[PDB]
Amino acid sequence: MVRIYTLTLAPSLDSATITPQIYPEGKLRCTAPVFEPGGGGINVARAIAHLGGSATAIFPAGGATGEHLVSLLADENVPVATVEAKDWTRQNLHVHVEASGEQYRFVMPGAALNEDEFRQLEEQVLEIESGAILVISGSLPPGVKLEKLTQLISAAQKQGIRCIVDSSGEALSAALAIGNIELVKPNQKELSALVNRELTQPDDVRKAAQEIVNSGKAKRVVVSLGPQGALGVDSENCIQVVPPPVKSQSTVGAGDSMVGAMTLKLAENASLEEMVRFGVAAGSAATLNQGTRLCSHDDTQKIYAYLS
Amino acid sequence: MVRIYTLTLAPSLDSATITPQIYPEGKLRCTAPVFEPGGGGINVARAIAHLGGSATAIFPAGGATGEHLVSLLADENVPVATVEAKDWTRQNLHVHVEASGEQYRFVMPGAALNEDEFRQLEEQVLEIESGAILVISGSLPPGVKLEKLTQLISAAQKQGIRCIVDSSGEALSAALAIGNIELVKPNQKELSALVNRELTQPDDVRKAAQEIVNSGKAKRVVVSLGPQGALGVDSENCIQVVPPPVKSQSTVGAGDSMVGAMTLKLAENASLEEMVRFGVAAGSAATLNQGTRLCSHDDTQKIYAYLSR
Amino acid sequence: MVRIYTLTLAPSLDSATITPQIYPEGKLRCTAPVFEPGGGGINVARAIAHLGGSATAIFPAGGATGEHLVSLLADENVPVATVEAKDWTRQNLHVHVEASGEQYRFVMPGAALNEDEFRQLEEQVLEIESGAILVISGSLPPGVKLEKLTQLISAAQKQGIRCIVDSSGEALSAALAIGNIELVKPNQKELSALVNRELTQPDDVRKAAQEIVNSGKAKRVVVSLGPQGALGVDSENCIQVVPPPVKSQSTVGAGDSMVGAMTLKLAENASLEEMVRFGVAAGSAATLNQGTRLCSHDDTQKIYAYLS
Amino acid sequence: MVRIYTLTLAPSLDSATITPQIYPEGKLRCTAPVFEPGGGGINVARAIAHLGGSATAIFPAGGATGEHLVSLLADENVPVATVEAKDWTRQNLHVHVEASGEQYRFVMPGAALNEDEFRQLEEQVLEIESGAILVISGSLPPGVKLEKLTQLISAAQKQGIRCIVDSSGEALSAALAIGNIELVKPNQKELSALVNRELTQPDDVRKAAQEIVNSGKAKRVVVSLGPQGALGVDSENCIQVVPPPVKSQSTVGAGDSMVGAMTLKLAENASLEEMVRFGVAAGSAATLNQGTRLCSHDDTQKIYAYLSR
Ligand SMILES: Nc1ncnc2c1ncn2[C@@H]1O[C@H](COP(=O)(O)OP(=O)(O)OP(=O)(O)O)[C@@H](O)[C@H]1O
Ligand SMILES: Nc1ncnc2c1ncn2[C@@H]1O[C@H](COP(=O)(O)OP(=O)(O)OP(=O)(O)O)[C@@H](O)[C@H]1O
Ligand SMILES: Nc1ncnc2c1ncn2[C@@H]1O[C@H](COP(=O)(O)OP(=O)(O)OP(=O)(O)O)[C@@H](O)[C@H]1O
Ligand SMILES: Nc1ncnc2c1ncn2[C@@H]1O[C@H](COP(=O)(O)OP(=O)(O)OP(=O)(O)O)[C@@H](O)[C@H]1O
Ligand SMILES: Nc1ncnc2c1ncn2[C@@H]1O[C@H](COP(=O)(O)OP(=O)(O)OP(=O)(O)O)[C@@H](O)[C@H]1O
Ligand SMILES: Nc1ncnc2c1ncn2[C@@H]1O[C@H](COP(=O)(O)OP(=O)(O)OP(=O)(O)O)[C@@H](O)[C@H]1O
Ligand SMILES: Nc1ncnc2c1ncn2[C@@H]1O[C@H](COP(=O)(O)OP(=O)(O)OP(=O)(O)O)[C@@H](O)[C@H]1O
Ligand SMILES: Nc1ncnc2c1ncn2[C@@H]1O[C@H](COP(=O)(O)OP(=O)(O)OP(=O)(O)O)[C@@H](O)[C@H]1O
Ligand SMILES: [Cs+]
Ligand SMILES: [Cs+]
Ligand SMILES: [Cs+]
Ligand SMILES: [Cs+]
Ligand SMILES: [Mg+2]
Ligand SMILES: [Mg+2]
Ligand SMILES: [Mg+2]
Ligand SMILES: [Mg+2]
Ligand SMILES: [Mg+2]
Ligand SMILES: [Mg+2]
Ligand SMILES: [Mg+2]
Ligand SMILES: [Mg+2]
Repeated sequence: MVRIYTLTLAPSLDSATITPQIYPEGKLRCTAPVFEPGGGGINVARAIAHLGGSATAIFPAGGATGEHLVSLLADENVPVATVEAKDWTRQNLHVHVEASGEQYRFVMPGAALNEDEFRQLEEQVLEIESGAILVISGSLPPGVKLEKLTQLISAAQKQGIRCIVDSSGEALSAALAIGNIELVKPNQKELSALVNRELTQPDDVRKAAQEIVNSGKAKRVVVSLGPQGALGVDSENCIQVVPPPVKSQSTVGAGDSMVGAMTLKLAENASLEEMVRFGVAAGSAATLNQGTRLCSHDDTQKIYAYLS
Repeated sequence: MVRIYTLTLAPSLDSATITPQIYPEGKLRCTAPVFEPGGGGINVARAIAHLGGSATAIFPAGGATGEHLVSLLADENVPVATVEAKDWTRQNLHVHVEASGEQYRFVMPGAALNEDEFRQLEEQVLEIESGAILVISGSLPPGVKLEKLTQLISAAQKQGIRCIVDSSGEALSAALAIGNIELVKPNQKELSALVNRELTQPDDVRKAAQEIVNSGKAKRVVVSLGPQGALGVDSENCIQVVPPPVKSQSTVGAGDSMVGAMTLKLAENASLEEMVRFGVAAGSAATLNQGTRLCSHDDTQKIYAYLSR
Repeated sequence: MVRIYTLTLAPSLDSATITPQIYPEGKLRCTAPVFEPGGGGINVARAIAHLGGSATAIFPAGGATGEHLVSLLADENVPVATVEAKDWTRQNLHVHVEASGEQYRFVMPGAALNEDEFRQLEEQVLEIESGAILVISGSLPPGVKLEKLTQLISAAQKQGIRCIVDSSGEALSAALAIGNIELVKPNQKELSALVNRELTQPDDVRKAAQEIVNSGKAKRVVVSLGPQGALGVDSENCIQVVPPPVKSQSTVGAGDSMVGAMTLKLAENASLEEMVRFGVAAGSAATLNQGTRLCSHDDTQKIYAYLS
Repeated sequence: MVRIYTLTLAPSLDSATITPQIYPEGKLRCTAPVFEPGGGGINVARAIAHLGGSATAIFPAGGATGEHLVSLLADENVPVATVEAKDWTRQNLHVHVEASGEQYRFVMPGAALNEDEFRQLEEQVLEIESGAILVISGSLPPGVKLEKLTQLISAAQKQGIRCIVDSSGEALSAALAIGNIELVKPNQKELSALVNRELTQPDDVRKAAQEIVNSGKAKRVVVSLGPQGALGVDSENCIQVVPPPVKSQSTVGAGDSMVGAMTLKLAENASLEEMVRFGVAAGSAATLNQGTRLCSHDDTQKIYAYLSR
């Protein structure tokens, strides 16, 4: 099986804390936080480890927070390839409210990258051998021009690196600008922004996904639909996969779990149907767990057997 | 096509109001409320009218609020058959918050019913002709023992009335104890309570629905699954229908819209597939509208054509 | 001691209910409500009963909800004088959320009054003997022109009825338009709207209250200041009374409790200082109780002894 | 006038961000944060600068966040004396919600301190000259036994350093076990915990404060009462000062502003009355500003002149 790498230009060291109630104005006293790795490509690599594969996370790390992020990944046996950055690795906050069981997630931008740190990141990307898979996932941090992202993807593709993209906004449009992306996973809002129109008719999501494939921007578009599962589109096929009717506990990590699973199937040269089913299995398996926990192998396997 | 009736033991006159912000402790200044008909069977009858059918809503009404409830339905050209009750028709509250666009729904019990009044409602039901359809939908109000609900449904079936049930808790178990219910529509929570186990495995919902059909409790069970659509089960068939991937504006009225649609299909002697498809079409069409608005005919048709393509 | 009456043109039959959590979109299942009398003058009369006095509540009542409102007051031994109205007595909602201990209060307008029902209400007001006290408190319902309120107050004053006013907005301005009001109790926001300017300097509240007295609109202005107590102003005196440093549990009914207490002191021809102190004692005593419960005699007495 | 120092065992580099709405489950997109100095003693020193005085903030700083904390204070011309700590300076989060204008404050513990680092902080404190003032303010970080806080304050007093304490829980009890504290500023909750009883009667707060003075634990106790101002107690005097009736915009920084003000008055050997008046003036001036902004000189002066009229 081909090697798998992920790229996260905006990683984070996330804090998970607990407080008894939520209300404005006053000080909410929060428990000592539990630190967890954060960022699109980093979580894709973690999900892949859970599913029994291996993926190397490429990312910039800065300061004590960056060192702790790398430390956490080592304890999870997730291989990494890091670039030391000047700006310190930023922190997002996950707050669990005990009285209500609700969770609040505050997502701020990643640390800045200068031109030289991005150059070093691109250097690590181009050390990846031909045929191997690269998952570019997450937001675009300050300090990086959009064209630099497109140029990185072009350079990767020129030497046979197979690129998978999961992002949003201008970053997503830019990653698809040159085209020939192997797989892209917009959710519904992300798809709507990408094709720049509202998707209000029953057939709109399918047609918008097909329009992306037909343009040559992506060979495979998997539109993820939250509890409705996903719609996968090829030049030859359109497949909708709906999760089993089991209550979601928490949706955190659903997208990254789905992406890790589909990446593994892509690495196996699986059918589109098998890929999307395994993606829905993993994304929905992720929901079965409280808080930030990612998909487990056993839950994904069980849901996949049901979908099959 | 047969006549359709609905029964709502706990109707309400609902107030819908607007306020700029929501926070505790202080007085939230709310706009003069707009009043709307409330209650399971009442809303099923309203959805049926939106879909071009006709259904008579049977319910207790009391006091000035009850009079207004009745007046509102006449304005909507929904036929009613009412029993005057001693306890005044109760009110639920729907609050739209301007700053967030969020809606809050405070659902309180229906007015009390005494034994005489329930017997009067029973009398109305038994005036329904054989072969007609009766949809019993909504909560059980104070004053009514569960054994009386069982007796009403049993009495109604004795003379060829085809009963459809949508309820929850002990009222749903009581309504199904008789058996031979034409159709029951539990959502996932209601199904879990009905079979008294958590449904945590992928096939649990289907197996639970089949268990109800196989035991003889219901001829058809449609488990509605929110954005996932519905799973319909017969002695012969099992199907899941998922709605198209369109954004839900508001979920209020989804269940009652779905039940109204399935009831119309049942009246037409439709297949299980056609019935569940029309049900999901109507339920999901309801979601396309803001606030409490029920499914519209055109939106339901558009989704159904898609599901039928 | 002189007789005391209250007038409530917009009464309500309030529902108090409990639900385990609060969140939007879904159905919040609420317990069978406990019904309680509502409306400014009605609650002033209830507070007066708690403090050991007697006040007759004048108000319109309509439908089964109106009958239950009258029924509740009878069980509280609060004497009433009612006018049967066509429009049914409206309902406000008090929601207690079990998980957080928070309470949410949704206040909607009162029922409409037609010209003839208002005429009957005015008739009951003018049956009040000279020297007796009338507390006009609460919002103005639909169907009643502002001038009708001012004309009612004028007619009352012409036959020696001593008027106390607690209201807001255009209704408050109108009640003060003719002047010679015995006592008015705006809170800070209400004062600001009345004098039509923002009160941002340390001395502004005092000066605004004094400006009302000096204009002849009111003989006594007591500006209530929430946890800061109240500032009472006369032609000869300015007195600030601050409550004791005890935690407030719920603020519901604080204003009406204060008004009932000050009304009783006014009926006793008490000093301004004694009046304001007893008002703060009752308002703050009200806060000591959870939910909607009004001031108790024993708590008010205890706080009054402290203030003295 | 004597030199003023502050000690913050649990400093922070706080992030202030903005988001349009607050709701659970979904990702809330927050703006790139503005960083601000955090911590009790640190904020006391900042308020002192706003009021025209000078105070040296002593604290542990670690990692890049600690470097930024130090850099921010230098930009504000607040003198510091720091100990480099192994554990990186922690971050609290202040979230402004645009739709409601509300602010949410998530307060997490400070970075850990080992025994060596605390001894280094102790060394800094004992370099303070006799007769100077030290304000110990804020929470106790992980890694520090309560007996070490008691020892530091005892050691500091042994050589004429005048200690002012603002803290909570066991750290406050520990800080007062020594006795002869120049000034303590509990709020109502902190006072209740300190004397270990609910303060439910009108005179309970005054009696509790007097009990602390009379036992010798503190020379002055100022119980701060939020919008009700403060009650100040001496062996000789007892006074309550209530702020003017002006609307509070935001309460963040009220306590630290009040402590900074009272500290400056203590340095000037002011009367209890003048000290508490200036304290309430500064605390209430702080409330006049949005978000985290501390008291300003002019607003504090205006309120103080009013209180002094
Ligand atoms: N359970 C609650 N629900 C809603 N608001 C609350 C709640 N608890 C506190 N608040 C709000 O927070 C403000 C202050 O709360 P609190 O008593 O915790 O003081 P604080 O300043 O946050 O903390 P501290 O005791 O450390 O000084 C109150 O004025 C109130 O507005
Ligand atoms: N409420 C849910 N119930 C069941 N499965 C879910 C639910 N939400 C997400 N999933 C599963 O997770 C997959 C991906 O989630 P989703 O479509 O929300 O993508 P996403 O918005 O990119 O995720 P994320 O917010 O984590 O980045 C879905 O296709 C589905 O399989
Ligand atoms: N916009 C708001 N956001 C959060 N809390 C608020 C807001 N407005 C008011 N509150 C809370 O409600 C309490 C009272 O608010 P408000 O000024 O509206 O007084 P009120 O008693 O509700 O109304 P009224 O002016 O009729 O007396 C405040 O002390 C505050 O805690
Ligand atoms: N979020 C949604 N998106 C799309 N369709 C929906 C959504 N929620 C409900 N529906 C549609 O409405 C039908 C019924 O809704 P649901 O399964 O939630 O039943 P319910 O809980 O009984 O409704 P209710 O709460 O109104 O009584 C669904 O099967 C589906 O067709
Ligand atoms: N504890 C909660 N916190 C936040 N939101 C919730 C919570 N519980 C339910 N909701 C919201 O309410 C919606 C539906 O909740 P629920 O399962 O109670 O169904 P319902 O339509 O309100 O009632 P029913 O079971 O009678 O059909 C959910 O989609 C969710 O958005
Ligand atoms: N948080 C509080 N703590 C202590 N006492 C209070 C508090 N709030 C109100 N009071 C007491 O109640 C009196 C009146 O309350 P307030 O100034 O809020 O008037 P109000 O806004 O007209 O009341 P309401 O909202 O009930 O109509 C105050 O003067 C004070 O004595
Ligand atoms: N404006 C809102 N009000 C209340 N709840 C919301 C709101 N927006 C989103 N939610 C809740 O958060 C969940 C996800 O919202 P959203 O569309 O932002 O997806 P997301 O996972 O947070 O972000 P993303 O697009 O990056 O995947 C929704 O299912 C809904 O329950
Ligand atoms: N809502 C308010 N209105 C007016 N002044 C206030 C208000 N809150 C606080 N203050 C002023 O600030 C001083 C200190 O505030 P407080 O009594 O709340 O102390 P604290 O709880 O220790 O503050 P903090 O939460 O910041 O640590 C008060 O004595 C008072 O002067
Ligand atoms: Cs999860
Ligand atoms: Cs709707
Ligand atoms: Cs109360
Ligand atoms: Cs502030
Ligand atoms: Mg995603
Ligand atoms: Mg998402
Ligand atoms: Mg339902
Ligand atoms: Mg539902
Ligand atoms: Mg008031
Ligand atoms: Mg008020
Ligand atoms: Mg404090
Ligand atoms: Mg405080």
